[PDB]
Amino acid sequence: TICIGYHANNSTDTVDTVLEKNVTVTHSVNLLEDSHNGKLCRLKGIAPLQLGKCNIAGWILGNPECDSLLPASSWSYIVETPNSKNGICYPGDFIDYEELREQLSSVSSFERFEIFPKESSWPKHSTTKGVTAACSHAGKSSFYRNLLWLTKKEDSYPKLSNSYVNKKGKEVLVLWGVHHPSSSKEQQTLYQNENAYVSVVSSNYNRRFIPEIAERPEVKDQAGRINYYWTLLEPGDTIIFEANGNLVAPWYAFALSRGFGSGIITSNASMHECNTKCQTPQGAINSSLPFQNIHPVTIGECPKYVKSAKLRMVTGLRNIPGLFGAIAGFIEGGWTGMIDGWYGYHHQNEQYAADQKSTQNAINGITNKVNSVIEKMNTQFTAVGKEFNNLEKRMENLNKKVDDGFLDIWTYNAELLVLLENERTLDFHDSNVKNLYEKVKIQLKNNAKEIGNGCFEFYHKCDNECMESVRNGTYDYPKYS
Amino acid sequence: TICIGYHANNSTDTVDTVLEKNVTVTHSVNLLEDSHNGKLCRLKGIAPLQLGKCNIAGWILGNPECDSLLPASSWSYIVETPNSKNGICYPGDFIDYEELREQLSSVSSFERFEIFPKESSWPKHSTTKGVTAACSHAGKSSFYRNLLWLTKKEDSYPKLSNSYVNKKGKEVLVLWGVHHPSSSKEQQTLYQNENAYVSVVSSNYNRRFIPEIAERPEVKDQAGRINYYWTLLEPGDTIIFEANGNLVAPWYAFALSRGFGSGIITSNASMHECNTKCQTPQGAINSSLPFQNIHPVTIGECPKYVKSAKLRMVTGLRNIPGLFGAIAGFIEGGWTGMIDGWYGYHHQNEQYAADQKSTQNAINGITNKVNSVIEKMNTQFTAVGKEFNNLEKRMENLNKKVDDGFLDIWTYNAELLVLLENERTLDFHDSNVKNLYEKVKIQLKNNAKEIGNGCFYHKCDNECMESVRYDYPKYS
Amino acid sequence: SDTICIGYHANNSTDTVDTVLEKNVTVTHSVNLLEDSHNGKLCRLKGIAPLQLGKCNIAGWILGNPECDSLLPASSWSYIVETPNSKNGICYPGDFIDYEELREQLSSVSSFERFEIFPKESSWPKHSTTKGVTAACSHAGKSSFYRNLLWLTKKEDSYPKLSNSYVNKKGKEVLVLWGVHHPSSSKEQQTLYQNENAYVSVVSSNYNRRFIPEIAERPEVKDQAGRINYYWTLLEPGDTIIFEANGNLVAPWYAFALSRGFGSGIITSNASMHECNTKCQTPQGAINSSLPFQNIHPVTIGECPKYVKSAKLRMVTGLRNIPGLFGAIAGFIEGGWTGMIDGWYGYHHQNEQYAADQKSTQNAINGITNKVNSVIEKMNTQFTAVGKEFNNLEKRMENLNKKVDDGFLDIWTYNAELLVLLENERTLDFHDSNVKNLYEKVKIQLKNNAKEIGNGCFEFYHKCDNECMESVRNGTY
Ligand SMILES: *[C@@H]1O[C@H](CO)[C@@H](O[C@@H]2O[C@H](CO)[C@@H](O[C@@H]3O[C@H](CO)[C@@H](O)[C@H](O[C@H]4O[C@H](CO)[C@@H](O)[C@H](O)[C@@H]4O)[C@@H]3O)[C@H](O)[C@H]2NC(C)=O)[C@H](O)[C@H]1NC(C)=O
Ligand SMILES: *[C@@H]1O[C@H](CO)[C@@H](O)[C@H](O)[C@H]1NC(C)=O
Ligand SMILES: *[C@@H]1O[C@H](CO)[C@@H](O)[C@H](O)[C@H]1NC(C)=O
Ligand SMILES: *[C@@H]1O[C@H](CO)[C@@H](O)[C@H](O)[C@H]1NC(C)=O
Ligand SMILES: *[C@@H]1O[C@H](CO)[C@@H](O)[C@H](O)[C@H]1NC(C)=O
Ligand SMILES: *[C@@H]1O[C@H](CO)[C@@H](O)[C@H](O)[C@H]1NC(C)=O
Ligand SMILES: *[C@@H]1O[C@H](CO)[C@@H](O)[C@H](O)[C@H]1NC(C)=O
Ligand SMILES: *[C@@H]1O[C@H](CO)[C@@H](O)[C@H](O)[C@H]1NC(C)=O
Ligand SMILES: *[C@@H]1O[C@H](CO)[C@@H](O)[C@H](O)[C@H]1NC(C)=O
Ligand SMILES: *[C@@H]1O[C@H](CO)[C@@H](O)[C@H](O)[C@H]1NC(C)=O
Ligand SMILES: *[C@@H]1O[C@H](CO)[C@@H](O)[C@H](O)[C@H]1NC(C)=O
Ligand SMILES: [K+]
Ligand code: NA
Repeated sequence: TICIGYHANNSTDTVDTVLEKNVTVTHSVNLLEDSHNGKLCRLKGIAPLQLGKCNIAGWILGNPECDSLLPASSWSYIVETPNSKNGICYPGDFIDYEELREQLSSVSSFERFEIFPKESSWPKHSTTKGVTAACSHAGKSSFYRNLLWLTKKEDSYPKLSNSYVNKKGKEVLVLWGVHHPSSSKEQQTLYQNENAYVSVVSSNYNRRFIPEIAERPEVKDQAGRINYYWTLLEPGDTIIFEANGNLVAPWYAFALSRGFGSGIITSNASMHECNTKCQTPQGAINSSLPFQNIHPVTIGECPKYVKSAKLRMVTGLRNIPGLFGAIAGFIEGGWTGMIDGWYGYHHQNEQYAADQKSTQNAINGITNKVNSVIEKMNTQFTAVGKEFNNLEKRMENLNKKVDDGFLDIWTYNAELLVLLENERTLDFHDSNVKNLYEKVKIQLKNNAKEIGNGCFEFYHKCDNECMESVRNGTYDYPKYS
Repeated sequence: TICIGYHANNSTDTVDTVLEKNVTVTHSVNLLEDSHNGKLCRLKGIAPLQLGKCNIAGWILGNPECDSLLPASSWSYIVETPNSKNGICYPGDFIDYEELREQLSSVSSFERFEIFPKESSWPKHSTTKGVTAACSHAGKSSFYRNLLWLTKKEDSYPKLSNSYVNKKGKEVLVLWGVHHPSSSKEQQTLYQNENAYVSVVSSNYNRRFIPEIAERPEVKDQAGRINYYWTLLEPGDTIIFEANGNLVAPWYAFALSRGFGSGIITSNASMHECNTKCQTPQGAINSSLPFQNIHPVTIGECPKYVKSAKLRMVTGLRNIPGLFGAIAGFIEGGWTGMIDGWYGYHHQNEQYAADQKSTQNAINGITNKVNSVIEKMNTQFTAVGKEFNNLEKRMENLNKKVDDGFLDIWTYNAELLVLLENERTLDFHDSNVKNLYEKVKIQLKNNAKEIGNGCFYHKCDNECMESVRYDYPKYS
Repeated sequence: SDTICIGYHANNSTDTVDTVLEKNVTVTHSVNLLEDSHNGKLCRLKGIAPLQLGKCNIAGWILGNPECDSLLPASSWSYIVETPNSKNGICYPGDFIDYEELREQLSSVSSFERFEIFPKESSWPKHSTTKGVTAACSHAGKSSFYRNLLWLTKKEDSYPKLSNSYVNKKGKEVLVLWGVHHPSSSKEQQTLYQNENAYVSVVSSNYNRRFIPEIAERPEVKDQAGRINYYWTLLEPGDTIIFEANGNLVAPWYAFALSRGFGSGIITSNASMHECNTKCQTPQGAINSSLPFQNIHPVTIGECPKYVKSAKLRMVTGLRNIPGLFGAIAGFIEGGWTGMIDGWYGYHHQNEQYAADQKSTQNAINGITNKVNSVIEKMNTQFTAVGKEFNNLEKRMENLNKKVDDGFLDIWTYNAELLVLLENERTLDFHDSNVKNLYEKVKIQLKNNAKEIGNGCFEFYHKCDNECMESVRNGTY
């Protein structure tokens, strides 16, 4: 008596299918990465720039609270934290701030340099009194490290004129401010001239600022305001500053080097000496799976983020220790006793064997099925959040509509692919067992009684020799009938 | 003679499959909601705010045509109509109007309050002559209810300085205007001083305005212009207004409560005393279907909008009153006489029965298949159109490219899924019938003749026919 | 020794497709879904030629930059072509305010009429109209200027308050351009416009802007320390625009009455114009295809297949070519019959004296015809989709626009490549099914009268001639 049957094991792997959920299967692959090291890591060997208690504004202006960032020159990405609260210390408006954050997100390294050396650039103006209790440091009134708040020298503020020629071979980021006093008494005290102007021109930047005197609510005990400005000076170009008051002059500028794959993320994780190909605000990922459910914000080469809790793909068959009627059908159960293949035979004679041809073709096909569908899935490169000022609610909502829309498409695509192809993987195995069985019934013909549960009760007695004949596809029906 | 066959009924339900269109099937479910009550309803018990003939500007400024909106304090969504034509009655520019619309789209309730009480805040200026024929009410010249057009008092306009401290614990929306007269005679008549300014400053707002005198084409017979401005004053912050002319001063402001799920829609439907979980400009939807084709604009929890006319999913089989060769194959037709199941047996002996095991496993799987794909579809929360001014065409087109891209993908996903899985569901039934038949062929073996159309050498009564549903040797 | 056999088609095809279980599967018949061929040329759309800006860009064309004189008599087009040499824009340095928006507005203009809105010869009697030239806009070795603007200057040391209005009686929206000049010095301001403090005012019923010229020492661009800010507005039909100035006005000279169409746009291409008509135009060349997908270029004009990032989308229709789930094809029926030319599934007889089965074969064609059609319909054609432009303070919006384009393209490429992978398996299964059903159809007829070898052949236990073979194939046995 020869029987035909399929594999069973001690596996608890569950997948879901179109017709049935919580289907226990013999073998499966996880497609969804849910593990991370909970740390900030280097990316391709380059550590990120950690702004800590500072935000982008405080770093680029040189807020005294951020002095430890002053020597930073190259990074792989930028990390803000939940306590990145130090930006502008003196009240005002940072014009096109979010655009500057976008500019700095593709900066891989920069050279901070003294664009107008303090001790020699301003002989006719005071360079020593531009400090405020709003930018305190070490118990004293102080000021930004990258700006120089010029004031009158000996009751005079002559027309100032200073130029810089960009000989760096790179774009130079130039920052300045215009100070808006709270009274004309303050205007006279700081700059002498009551009717001031500031002009900033380059070959592609051209703005004139007229300071406004006004009574304002005090912010950090300050009724004045500084508006902060920035521009990118192209290589070879000149930028010209002219003023008779109220100029918060550039002191340090940045020659920028552009790179690929950087971005600004907000994380509470701590920096460790790890190296990763993929970084999230939650931690680093080490995986080749096509999907992750850890965070939508990613730095590097990452799996696509999806809103799923499980994405298990069946590769083996139903674990029983059907569209084609064999598995869980007329062959009621599986054989844990057969460990060496997915499909096989069981011989019971006087004197368990798995079929290698059918099992190796199934193994080949399922491997191509897993590989071919993961291939259609593409690596997620750097994708981060974006910031918008309080008059850009429509754009902010448009950006959120775009990100949520794609995330819903990819989550639907992923969950539905697995659900529908899991059911086709079980039908594939059921088909393989039904084809192996029928190939044995066309080989024995009249020489055996079909019991109907995958077994052929032999009428004659042939020992092991002809039993391998049945399996090998070399069984001689005439000799025994 | 015992036969194996499948169910048929008087159903005309049609589906489309990958290999054949217009396939009549025994049972199906519609996945596409196309019905609505044609009314505006409450959402979670809260009525919408109906602006009627007014648009957002006329309402929030207090255009005299909108007096009936003045007491409105809480709403679930905002309805403009095709006749929402009353906005600014005196001509000019409403600066960052579309942004204000976006801001108000997330307001669930507000408190309208007098930020500068008219009779006590302006002792040195006139509060009684700032009316215009462009904002007529009751046959007389009038003005906005939330603005106060100050003018000179006794031939002088002293420098004015007024401040408001937000003690409301909420953002306060403050609106004001700057008037730009058409001539210097008009400037002197209204404000005396020829060179005027308006300054409005807070802790995070800081703007100064110089009125501009120019000859302009008349709009509503007005050659002057008013620029309307707004800002959100944070809790605890102070806003200071300073001017020596041309100030349309704030009179009423709004303490705002933010909420989730609101929006502004344009509808011609009328309000009724219904409550709904889902509202569109055409009418409210009461459905659990994953899709609708009624409107892309939705308020609440709604089915996903798709551009399809039909999304019917086959649950039963082909209606005959195959991949596996049985249904519409060697079993050429179905049995209307069998009413109690999808697959069953028919006996003709000397002395119709549905199989419960095979039919209930088909029902269990088909139920899971419909439920499993409807879960993959997630409810649509509030999604409404947006507005852009005439220098934001690129942004407007980008918004339209985004909205169109998503709808083309979803319409494709839904239409293709139903098309492919319909063929797949009918194959499932063909497999169940071919598996039912083969289970019988191996039980009867040589004791019966297989006619080959799904259909006894001995004479076997009713008792033994249920045996199969069979001790072959015992009754051989 | 009389045998009917059941088989399937074979031919000499090298057509190859990919399947979810196997790659490089050679099939008998397949259809390409992916247009990769174009003519390499720019062509008319609906018989209307594009506007080739050539060495000029939108700014230089619309202002009338003298390098662009040859575009002046162009009145209608089907789309606008910039080239990689489209570098002539503003010739006098300055800022073209809201330029990208203006490009976006012209993308929808099908034709326009250029006309003297303020005729030079008669609109400015109290001002000079002949001295507003510069070496920055050189023409023919001489100082010249934009063809559509007029640089008004002082007349005999008098530049009086100027005021001119235009009432749009054209029935279409009118595009009006002007400039405001910002001189380098206080002397330049007096030398050109006399009055020290000047202003420009431009008001319509929906437009109200004022300009105050700013004098500042500036780096020279094209030998000019001054700057001009260029401006534009659309005057609605019946609306009136009014210019008032006391200097610094670069006045509108020619304006444009626009006709809006559908489906135009601006593309960058380096292909040459050729005398051809096309429903579909891309920067690389024109497409003539009914296929649903193309991989030529994402920019298109007209009605085009949808762009995907794919190198091959071939969809099997015929059979596995051998000269499955169901066990017949490449199963117990091991190989195919090149000798059965007129059908997908048929019979072979060995009598004493190949045949296609019409019924099962013509049903499989109808099914396969319907599958490929049903899939092509779900795909919709690409209407005009073009790139957008953004100035240097719109980097976030530029990226957001790219995240959108990149997002959709990835999704449609995934959709097309997964649809063909998965449905190619289903089609091969379908063919293994049709063969098996036919082979079991024959088996149930013969029952006891024939021995089943198991390779699709039935050796009939009686004698069976050409008449009895037709019985088996006809089903009349
Ligand atoms: C748009 O279409 C035109 C049409 O052909 C196309 O033109 C090509 O331009 C390139 C570059 O401008 C040409 O290139 C050269 O070929 C000559 C021989 O004719 C060489 O001598 C040149 O070499 C010199 O210069 C280099 C730069 O310094 C040096 O590195 C080099 O050692 C040489 O000194 C140069 O290779 C080319 O001839 C034409 N034509 C063709 C058919 O290529 C243009 O490129 C297209 N534009 C775009 C943006 O695609
Ligand atoms: C489960 O199977 C693995 C591999 O056969 C074996 O190493 C392990 O001991 C088994 N455990 C149990 C509890 O059966
Ligand atoms: C799923 O099946 C497992 C067997 O692997 C069982 O232990 C578990 O309770 C089941 N859970 C559900 C939710 O069906
Ligand atoms: C971030 O980590 C620090 C370290 O303990 C802790 O003070 C803070 O609560 C954390 N914040 C969040 C949001 O996890
Ligand atoms: C990532 O995981 C693999 C899994 O075996 C491991 O071999 C490899 O060392 C891991 N990489 C890092 C950087 O830890
Ligand atoms: C069709 O059959 C259903 C069975 O539920 C019955 O209710 C209905 O009345 C029938 N149609 C007609 C026209 O009688
Ligand atoms: C669908 O079939 C019915 C009858 O089978 C027919 O009356 C109807 O016209 C068909 N539908 C279409 C759109 O042709
Ligand atoms: C709404 O639908 C529910 C079921 O979801 C139904 O019970 C109820 O009658 C319907 N009511 C209205 C007003 O449509
Ligand atoms: C197959 O034979 C036909 C018959 O002439 C021929 O036209 C065709 O080119 C051949 N196949 C290939 C790939 O050339
Ligand atoms: C694919 O199969 C063809 C036969 O049709 C063969 O010539 C070729 O080398 C194979 N491999 C490819 C195309 O990479
Ligand atoms: C497009 O291709 C068809 C197919 O040969 C051809 O007949 C037609 O002339 C072509 N049309 C153009 C405009 O090239
Ligand atoms: K800002
Ligand atoms: Na506006």
